[PDB]
Amino acid sequence: AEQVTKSVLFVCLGNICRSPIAEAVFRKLVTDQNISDNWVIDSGAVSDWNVGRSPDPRAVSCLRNHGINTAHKARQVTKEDFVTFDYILCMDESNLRDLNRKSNQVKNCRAKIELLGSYDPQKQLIIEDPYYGNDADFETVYQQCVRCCRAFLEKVR
Repeated sequence: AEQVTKSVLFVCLGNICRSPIAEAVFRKLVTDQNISDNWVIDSGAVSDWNVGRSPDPRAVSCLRNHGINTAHKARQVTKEDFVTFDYILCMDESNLRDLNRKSNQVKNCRAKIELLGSYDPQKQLIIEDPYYGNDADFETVYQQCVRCCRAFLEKVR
């Protein structure tokens, strides 16, 4: 049982609603495929406003509904993220513009930065911020993340 070590960082604005859902979904996939040992996974925020906070309780109870757990604490994306992760997957175009901007301040940027939605077989590019929404909104984010994360994995696996 041997291979190489790959890494992915999921990113949203606050790292409280979207990215912790994507991250947790992704860990479950990889675990279910017996390849966890070959992956480093994390989630982070463009913004420093929520650092140290637990995920929104609605995200927590949505994942629980699907049998998944998280212990994540919000953290900000940093300069090193760009040189240590293979892939940076974000939720929306704002996040995307933001990361590209920051990566420029990075000389040896080695991460590929892309929208997670770009992997959606259904083509819903954007994973909308559900903060002001209700439980069904969270559920749709979960659904999108599942699709996108399985597709991403199949191609980089």
